[PDB]
Amino acid sequence: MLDFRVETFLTVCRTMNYTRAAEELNITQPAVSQHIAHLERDYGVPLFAYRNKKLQLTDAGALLRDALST
Amino acid sequence: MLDFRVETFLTVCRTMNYTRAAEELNITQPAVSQHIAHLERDYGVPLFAYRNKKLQLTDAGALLRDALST
Ligand SMILES: [Cl-]
Ligand SMILES: [Cl-]
Repeated sequence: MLDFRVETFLTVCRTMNYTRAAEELNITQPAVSQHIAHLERDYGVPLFAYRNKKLQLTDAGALLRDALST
Repeated sequence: MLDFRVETFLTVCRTMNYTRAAEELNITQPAVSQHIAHLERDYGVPLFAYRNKKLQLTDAGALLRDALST
């Protein structure tokens, strides 16, 4: 998995806010979402989801988060 | 995630055979399966599955594999 997709995932994982991650990364939100979308399409699992209008880290998102810090 | 659970996951991921992983790790198969089972219960996603009598690495298993090598 590519360094920059990983960096975007971790930023969104940390901010829990895509537009905020984009500002931090100095890229556009759609760019942030395309990085995430590529990982989700490549691995076939969602990493984030909205539930009742609030961003959530999925079970696979949490596994990715912890694996990256090992 | 604990060093030894990670090591067991990678061994099974590599051998694609639990009894073989156990022999390699010098622990019993049920021990191997308990390590894996703990990760799967903790993260809520399966890492392996049998499909038509053959061991498979799941989508989450592949994500874990690649994340651990980053
Ligand atoms: Cl958001
Ligand atoms: Cl097996």
